[PDB]
Amino acid sequence: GSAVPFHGAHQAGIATPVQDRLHFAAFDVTTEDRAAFVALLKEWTAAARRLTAGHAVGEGAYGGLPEAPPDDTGEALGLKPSRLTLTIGFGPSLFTRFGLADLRPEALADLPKFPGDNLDRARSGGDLCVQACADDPQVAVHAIRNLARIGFGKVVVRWSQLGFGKTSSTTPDKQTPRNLLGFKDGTRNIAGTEKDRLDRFVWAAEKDGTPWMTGGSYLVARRIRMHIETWDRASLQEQEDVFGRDKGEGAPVGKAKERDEPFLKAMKPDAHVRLAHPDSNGGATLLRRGYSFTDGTDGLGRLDAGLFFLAYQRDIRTGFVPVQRNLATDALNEYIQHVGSAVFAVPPGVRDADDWWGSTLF
Amino acid sequence: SAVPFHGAHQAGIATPVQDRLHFAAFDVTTEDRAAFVALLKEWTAAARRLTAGHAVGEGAYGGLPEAPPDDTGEALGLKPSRLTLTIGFGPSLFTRFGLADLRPEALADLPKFPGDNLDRARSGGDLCVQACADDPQVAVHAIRNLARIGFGKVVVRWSQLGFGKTSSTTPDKQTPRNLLGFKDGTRNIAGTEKDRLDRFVWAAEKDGTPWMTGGSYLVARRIRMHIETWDRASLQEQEDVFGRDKGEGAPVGKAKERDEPFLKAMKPDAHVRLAHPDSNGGATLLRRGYSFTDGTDGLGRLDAGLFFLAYQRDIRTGFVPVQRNLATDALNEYIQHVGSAVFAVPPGVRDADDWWGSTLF
Ligand code: HEM
Ligand code: HEM
Repeated sequence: GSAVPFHGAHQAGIATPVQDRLHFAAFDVTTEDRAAFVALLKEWTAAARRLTAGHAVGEGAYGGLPEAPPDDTGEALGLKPSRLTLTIGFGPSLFTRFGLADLRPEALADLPKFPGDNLDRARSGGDLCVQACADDPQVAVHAIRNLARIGFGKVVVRWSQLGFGKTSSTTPDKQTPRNLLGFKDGTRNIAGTEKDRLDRFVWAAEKDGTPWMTGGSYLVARRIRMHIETWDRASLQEQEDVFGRDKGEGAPVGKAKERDEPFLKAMKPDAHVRLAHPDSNGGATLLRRGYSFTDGTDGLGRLDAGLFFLAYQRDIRTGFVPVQRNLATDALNEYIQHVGSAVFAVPPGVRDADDWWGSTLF
Repeated sequence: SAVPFHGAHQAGIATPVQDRLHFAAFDVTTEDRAAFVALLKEWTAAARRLTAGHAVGEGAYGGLPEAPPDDTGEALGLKPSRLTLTIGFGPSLFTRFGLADLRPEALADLPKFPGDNLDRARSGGDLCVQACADDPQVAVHAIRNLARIGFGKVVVRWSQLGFGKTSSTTPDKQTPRNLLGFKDGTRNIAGTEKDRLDRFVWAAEKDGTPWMTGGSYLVARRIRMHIETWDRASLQEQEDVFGRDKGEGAPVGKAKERDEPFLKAMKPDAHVRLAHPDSNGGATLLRRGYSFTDGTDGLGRLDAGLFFLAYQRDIRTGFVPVQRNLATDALNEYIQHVGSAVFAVPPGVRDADDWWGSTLF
């Protein structure tokens, strides 16, 4: 129920331990006024300082002038901060505005078309995004709602996604959660304490060639539908072959414990873990931080389930792209379909109370 | 950590309200009464396992490599999480299996109400399963596996996820707030008031339908909120709408949330004044609904609201009169009912040999 510090060299919500709930919103910008947008970024930062500490935005949720609408919408009154983090990112489309063209990072690469892609253009892209994570879904929703409210007339929500439960882990000392296929998801990830691996694989560095991004990261979001009818009639051996780990313990095939190291030669050549593993991709490593979702029925008598996949990396060209290219023959492809996509540059952290989101860009 | 599954009544009505909801309505595809009774028996056996935190059937793993696992496995390593599973029968069920003359008169069709905008695809249903738990994954795993067990005899018609309080961080003494920012539940039937339950919630034998004794009747309404419009309303407009202040939730003119309201100090069309039993001939409801947020719609607005669930001894003397009295509710400016269903919720599963629906079939 505690708070996660908001200030830092990096934004919270990446190496932070993975909270139970997600509310992710992508915003489109609707103002041409650079100064207006900078003022928005500063107002948003002030709101975020309150929200992550469990305080109401502005003058609060009541006790103001009767004839005026309250500053804070109020549905989080009395709740703890609940480990709320708020992480902002900038989409490639943003750099066509406010004369930012020359400032677009090289590592903010557009993704190529991948085989099997069925991307819904409505639930894709976006000028910027805010990832709200908390252990309380009301806390996460209240944050997105109030950021959207403050930005009325300068940004509009393009699409959003709620994740009802995590399918990732940055804390290998706690239980690994399971995705909706029933497998543990997050065993071999980067941990928030492996400072060296975060510097190597996650945080942009000055020498990478975009100085304002130093201390930030790059995010890939992929909305992935799961064919659960198909999966649920597959044999247990089939399910375990697809991944290369057994379902119960989550151990690599042939080994006894979840965290024993995989021996890749023992897995099928098209097993997911075998193809995604750093050793199969020249060392490419990702920080996965995704969440499961279900959005009702599919109108055909079935539950509609999926995984909202989020990966942070130092450079999209050396993280997500090579691994996803190596997944072209993945046995998992039979059971999933990518239906939404977006990339964002996640700027460095807000260094102190006089700093603000995006200060190093603007 | 767990809630007993067996009892005179089904759990999940008078038992403590859990943090999360997964509500599913199903349509029946088989015409074979025997096949359906077999399914109800299999479902009950699975519900016994699920509510105790165990996998269904032979388990999620460790069986024949060439067989699909009995349980889909995404709840392995989780606790029971106070999971309750409550099943109900819709009016349309009674057109099958020769049951037409066993439909309770208290399971009334709802009239059309002013301002209804009901999505047919998210309304109705032959039966429902209300899955409540503190962990949303436990709830979803339950619905997912019951649907799989029933495949070929039932399909999912519509599904709704919801959330209330988060108990790890919030005291249970504390009234949760709905997404309009107001405390919600102050004057409600509590699970501890056994005589109020008997008077207002549980069906009695003399009520006219013996197989329903110890059951109850459920109304579900998916109520969208116009969030962005609400949020532009002055603080005084918001408080006038309900008849309670926003910070403390006290009735107008009083000091404490639990002060009994003075109805004449509220505006004539204030929500509490129109919903209160004194304005409806004593009609009193057990509310057990959940907030929802499904995402944002095509115009960028927040798809959010209250998945309203009311239990009552008779729909004709519970939900209908009160909802009727809300025709002029000042709240109507900010909400819209977009889904609706009613169900007969049968009595409880008495012991290890009983099953869901035994008194009806
Ligand atoms: C529904 C989609 C997916 C599911 C269900 C899934 C599931 C899994 C599972 C069960 C594991 C083994 C446990 C672990 O170490 O985390 C795993 C590992 C991994 N997955 Fe996926 N995955 C999905 C999509 C992806 C995608 C799209 C990528 C990258 C483009 C990816 C990259 C990885 C990586 C890098 C590992 C770690 C392998 C290692 O280093 O040992 N996964 N995934
Ligand atoms: C989004 C829709 C609705 C919202 C936000 C809402 C909210 C509230 C609030 C804030 C209260 C005062 C606190 C409390 O006693 O719980 C209340 C009371 C109540 N509401 Fe609603 N309500 C909604 C719809 C309905 C409907 C559809 C019904 C019945 C058909 C209903 C029946 C009642 C009743 C019976 C009370 C208790 C009044 C009393 O005895 O003091 N509500 N509601």
